Amino acid sequence: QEAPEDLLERLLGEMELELIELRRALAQTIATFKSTERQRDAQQLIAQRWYEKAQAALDRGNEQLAREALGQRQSYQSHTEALGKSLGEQRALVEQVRGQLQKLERKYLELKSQKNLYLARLKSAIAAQKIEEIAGNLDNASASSLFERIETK
Amino acid sequence: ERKYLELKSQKNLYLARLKSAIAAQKIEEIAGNLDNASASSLFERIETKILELEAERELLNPPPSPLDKKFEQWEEQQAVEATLAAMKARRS
Amino acid sequence: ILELEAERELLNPPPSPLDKKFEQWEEQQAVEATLAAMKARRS
Amino acid sequence: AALDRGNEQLAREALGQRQSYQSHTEALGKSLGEQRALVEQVRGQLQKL
Amino acid sequence: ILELEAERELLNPPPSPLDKKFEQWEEQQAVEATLAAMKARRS
Ligand SMILES: Nc1ncnc2c1ncn2[C@@H]1O[C@H](COP(=O)(O)OP(=O)(O)O)[C@@H](O)[C@H]1O
Ligand SMILES: Nc1ncnc2c1ncn2[C@@H]1O[C@H](COP(=O)(O)OP(=O)(O)O)[C@@H](O)[C@H]1O
Repeated sequence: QEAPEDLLERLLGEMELELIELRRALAQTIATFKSTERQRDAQQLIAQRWYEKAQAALDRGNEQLAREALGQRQSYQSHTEALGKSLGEQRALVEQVRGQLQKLERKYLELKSQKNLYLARLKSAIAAQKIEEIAGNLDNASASSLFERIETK
Repeated sequence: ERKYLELKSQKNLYLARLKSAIAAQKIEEIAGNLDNASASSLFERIETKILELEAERELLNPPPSPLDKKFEQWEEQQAVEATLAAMKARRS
Repeated sequence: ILELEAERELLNPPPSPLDKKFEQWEEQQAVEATLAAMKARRS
Repeated sequence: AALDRGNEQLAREALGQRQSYQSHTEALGKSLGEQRALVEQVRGQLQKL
Repeated sequence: ILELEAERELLNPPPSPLDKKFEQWEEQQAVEATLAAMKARRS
């Protein structure tokens, strides 16, 4: 149990620090995301080189040898598909994440737009009671007010 | 070994999503509402406190009576017309 | 992950199907109303 | 100028693009309306006080 | 290297496909408008 107003600043103090930490990691997933993106492209090219051998595999006029290379690439081909699909799901998966962050930050600012506004009104009334309470009256007639206290004396 | 790498490809991916929602609950839970109307949210807590003193000050000093303001403004209106009588008096 | 996913949703009710339906339709009416501006300004 | 090309299709995207801002414009435009008279009440207190 | 690459991008949203598309088209219209100046000044 603390002052409701004072904890607000501390609350918003940790508010942004936690928010930024998220922003740091979001790029982290994207970086590795492209890392595999390149990785897939590397393997298919290797198949293309294997395919390039296949294209010239018959330059000798022999169809037999081409068979081994065509069977050789297939191991990669399945690996190509295996990894190719893997990034497909992640593609829209992160995109959903971005909507959260952009949507979320816009919310924060609207809060701060009022953060100080309430405080001023708080001080506006804090004095207001303080002023007139101290200035309750000058002719109280009961000696409770400071002025009448002197008057009776 | 080929198996191991596929694991790491997702190792960090789950962590980011974990942090993605960890804040998400943290943010909106802290930002549950601004007009809660129940004093549970931090904003409304302040709102009620503002009004708490508002009437507190009013009790310490009775405000003008409707008749008092009504005669006061009417007295001004009579003053307005009386000044308006001066308007006619000085102009004509 | 899913544990908190719905946890957050409960703390804040999501848009009603009618709300989004009118919201997008209102945009569509705005689209057509802006489309009326399209015709209004072009012709 | 979206129709300067004579194409009405492209103008549609831009007209749909702004609407996001348009609601944001109204969202913030109203926000300051209440505060406008809200502070004014405050000033009367201070000068009166 | 890639870690910061996207880090910078998030801190500043890049151009929208429509923005670049209108931007280049606006240039193309400027190109044609300048091309209109080409015809205007040459003929
Ligand atoms: N218009 C007025 N003319 C003369 N006295 C007034 C007037 N209004 C209030 N008072 C006096 O102010 C007093 C109230 O002052 P306060 O100290 O707040 O309460 P208390 O009188 O119980 O000490 C009343 O007792 C009353 O006699
Ligand atoms: N659209 C709305 N307009 C006004 N008040 C709302 C709206 N949505 C929610 N609220 C208020 O927010 C409160 C819920 O805030 P919360 O603190 O999470 O629960 P509780 O009200 O039990 O404290 C509700 O009591 C309700 O009055």
